[PDB]
Amino acid sequence: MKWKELVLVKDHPMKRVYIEKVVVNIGVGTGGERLEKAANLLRELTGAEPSLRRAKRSIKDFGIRKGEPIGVAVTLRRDKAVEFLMRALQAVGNRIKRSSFDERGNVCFGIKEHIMLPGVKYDPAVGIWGMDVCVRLAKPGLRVQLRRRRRSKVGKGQLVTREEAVEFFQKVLGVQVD
RNA sequence: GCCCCUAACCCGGCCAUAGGCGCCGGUGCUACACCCGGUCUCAUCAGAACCCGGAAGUUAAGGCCGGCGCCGCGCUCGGGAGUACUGGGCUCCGCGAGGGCCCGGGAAACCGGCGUGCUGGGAGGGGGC
Repeated sequence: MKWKELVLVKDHPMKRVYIEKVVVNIGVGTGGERLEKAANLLRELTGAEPSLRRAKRSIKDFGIRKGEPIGVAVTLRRDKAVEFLMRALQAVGNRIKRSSFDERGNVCFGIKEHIMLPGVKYDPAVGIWGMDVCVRLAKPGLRVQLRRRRRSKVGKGQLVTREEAVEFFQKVLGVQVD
């Protein structure tokens, strides 16, 4: 059950649906050392180097200025995504609300604290952290909207829909969708 | 080499008749793609992108072509209209602000109709010198 064989194939070879990428985010308020603990958690949780996310504006009521890092997110692809996604689903219990699916084939669910994930330990040093896990599904041909030269729009029939997203999570990932 | 003809590709000019939304078809030897990988050059949180090496799969998408509808847009077309406005003249009217006549120019909105990219160079392909 690896990334290359996790594919929902319909009656056309090029209309297959796969996990394009999985993005894990942690929104911490201000601190660097507080961020540093969250940055260390993501590196050891996912095995991938997380990137600091800087504030887009200066919000006085949150005590954040534009340009300082207030976020740590890492995007996961191919096999690191599938491996971590399986753990994340277990921490929730193979349950995802139906309303959590968007019309364009994105699924995001939250993790209130990271201990429910298998393979992690309650540590009084890192503390307790929440997580946002977003999964993107894509049919082949998404490069048409992302390449540098001759960028254009992908046809409507080649885009992942909400119904194809729920089916992928149920039929391929074996997840209870409610 | 040379001349002529000629799809999709490359470099352009004008920059919507070229744009936008929806629907229905065509195209795949080659060309364009989607596509397959990340040893090497290069790259990032991330081989997603960029870059490199390829050729199993596919015309589902992009590109290009044809048709229909609506919006937007365009037109040296009809009306609007010789209307609005206006250069020159006046012992012409009006209490007056202003109007009128003669000679010379002359719109716009809008309504209807038509249109919905045109074109330069090159590669490739065909024919001859």
